[PDB]
Amino acid sequence: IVGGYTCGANTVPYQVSLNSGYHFCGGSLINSQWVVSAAHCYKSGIQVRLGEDNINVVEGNEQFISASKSIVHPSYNSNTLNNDIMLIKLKSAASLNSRVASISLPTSCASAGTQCLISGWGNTKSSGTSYPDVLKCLKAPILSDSSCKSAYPGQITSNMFCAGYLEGGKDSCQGDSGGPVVCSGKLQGIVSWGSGCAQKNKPGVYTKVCNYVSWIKQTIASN
Ligand SMILES: NC(=[NH2+])c1cc2cc(-c3cccc(-c4ccccc4)c3O)[nH]c2cc1Cl
Ligand SMILES: [Ca+2]
Repeated sequence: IVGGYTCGANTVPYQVSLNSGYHFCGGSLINSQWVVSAAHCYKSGIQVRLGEDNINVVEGNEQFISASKSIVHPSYNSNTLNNDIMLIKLKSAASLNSRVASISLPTSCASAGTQCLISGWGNTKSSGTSYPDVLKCLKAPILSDSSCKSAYPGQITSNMFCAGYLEGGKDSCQGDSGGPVVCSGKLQGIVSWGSGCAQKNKPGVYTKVCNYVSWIKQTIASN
């Protein structure tokens, strides 16, 4: 997160860190046994780390659980990043409390102008790499479809939306990949891609979760 602030320990209880010996992507807890992240974060040997704040210090509240299976969307296109969503089933269920809690899936899509909270342990520099130890947060609005397509002509599908600041300075970045975009307490987006981080007129593009609710529910129901 570039231009964001320190969230404060456990103030984003649904945030998870996907770990393979280091933090490589974020994700969101949607029930005690399933996490939603981005398809491009897929790899084998993933350990899901819940209740984290400082990812390099065990401070208490952490629950480290191995992923039993990862289900990348069948129509995921790695070249366009269309359908960039993945579900991860945990080997055992997590214990939910106040520090670890799941976030709700939306019933409707959000409108432009909705203010959302994006969080993660991704890069904090737009020019260079600086990865933080604790969780960063950023409040950002969903942009209109016209502004989004004007910024990324020919690359936005109906399963994507832009959120951010066209002036640059505040944005999500690499490492935040796979994590949550929550608006009015519902998970509306997944950090997917963008041109650089916090660059002028190049907002972040997020997977539009409201288009995948039936898929998520049917898939969980059958696994
Ligand atoms: N808001 C933005 N401007 C933005 C920037 C990046 C940058 C990345 C990214 C860059 C390099 C590698 C990965 C990556 C690839 C495989 C696994 C994990 C991360 C990224 O997600 N993802 C991003 C998503 C967003 Cl919205
Ligand atoms: Ca920790």
